[PDB]
Formats: sequence, C-alpha cells, structure tokens
Amino acid sequence: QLTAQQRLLADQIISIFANNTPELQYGYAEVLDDGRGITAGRAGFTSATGDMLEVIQRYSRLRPDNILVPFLPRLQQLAASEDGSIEGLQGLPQRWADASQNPVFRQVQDDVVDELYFQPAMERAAELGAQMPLTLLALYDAIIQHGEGDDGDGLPAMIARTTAKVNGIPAEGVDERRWLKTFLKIRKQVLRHPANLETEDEWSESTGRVDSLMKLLKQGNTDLHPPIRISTWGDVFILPIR
Ligand SMILES: N[C@@H]1[C@@H](O)[C@H](O)[C@@H](CO)O[C@H]1O
Repeated sequence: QLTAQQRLLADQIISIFANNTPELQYGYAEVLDDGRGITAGRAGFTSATGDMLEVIQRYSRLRPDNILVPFLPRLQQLAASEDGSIEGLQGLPQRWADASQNPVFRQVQDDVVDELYFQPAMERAAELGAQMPLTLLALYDAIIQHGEGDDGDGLPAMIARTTAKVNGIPAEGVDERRWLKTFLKIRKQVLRHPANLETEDEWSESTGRVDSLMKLLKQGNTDLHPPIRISTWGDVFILPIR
C-alpha cells in the first residue's frame, strides 16, 4: 500500500506530530493528564488503553526476566477497566526508557505498531478504495491518535461519518480528495471537541497536525513526493531526513 520510502516518510511526519522530531521516540515515557495514565513509545502506548500491556507482555515472552515484568499484574488491571491510574506503576517510565536501549524492545514496538495501527489503517484504506498516499498517511496518523475502538472518536466512527457526509466512498465513485477533505475536517472537530472530555486539552492542542495534512492536500502533494516540509510546531523540517 505504501512504498518503503513513503513509509519512512510517514513515520517521520507522525513522529513530528507527536514529539516535534522525525527520530522515533522509542524511549519516551510521560504522564500527560489525558485520562490514559502513562504514555510511551513511538506510537504512544498507554497504561489505560491496553497498548503498553501488549508491548511488555510480548517483550516478556521474548525475555522472561526484564526490568518491566514487575509492572505486569498492575498493567493487566488497568487494561482490564481502562484505568488512567498513574500509580501502582512507580519507576516504569525510567525502565521503559532503559528497556528502549535494546533493539529487541524497539522491535516489539514496531511489531505492535504494525499489528494494531498500520495494517488496520491500510485495510480500512482498501475497503474505502482509498489509494492516494496522503489519504493512507491521514488514516494511519488518525488510527494512532484516535485508536481503532467503537467510540464516536475512534477511526471507524470518523470514517463512517466522512462517508455519510459525501454520500459514499472512493471505491464507489466519490472523488477521493473530497472524501479526504471531509475526513480531515471531521477529525479536527473531534480533536477540538472530543466525546471523552479527559482528552480535551491534550487533543485540542494537537490539531496543527491535521492542518499539516490539510496543507499537503491543498498543495496537491497527495502522493507524498519529496521534499516534504513539515512545520507543525514552529520548527521546520525537510523530509525525508538523510
Ligand atoms: N492523545 C494521544 C492518544 O491519542 C494516543 O494514544 C497517544 C499517541 O499519539 O498519545 C496521546 O497523546
């Protein structure tokens, strides 16, 4: 669905949306007061969302004695009830940072990103008949930030509301740039008025990323050809970095 050089490019873009840098932040770990507990890694795995659990479980299977195995029974509890409780979990950000020095841990992160986020976004893009590279990037960024759940703010609901507005999908003859514009605008409205109020501040400050995607659409760079200019937070970046 995406080129190797398009996927490197999309990862560097999405890293700028999330951490203002094109270098993937495997070692990132913060509490953000968004109702999600601790947020970590390249795709922002979360204590509350069952994200951070799948990574550490898989890692513990590859390496049964790692510095993060003691956090595991607390993590199962949070994932169980989607709990944003920062505590139960002291020291974990530092150990997530340290585990990130291991290429194997970083790889588990890649594997979950592909299993939870990239592949499903690509499957959703193919059911849409979507086939501009920019649309794929926007679906992928969106699935990372909003998730693939059943809420009104998840990617499936936004896709459904985009398809309702333009009476159809690109595989059905609706112009794809029109479907994409609508989706980008519906996304910005969800970020600025999320149904889950705990993520309001964290999401309403993130909408510059939707503008950067919108900017590429209006500039006709729907195929993600280089060079790509991203300046989401004020800092300018010419992708791909080399
Ligand atoms: N709000 C986001 C959720 O959207 C996501 O789980 C994560 C990764 O981007 O980080 C947060 O900031």
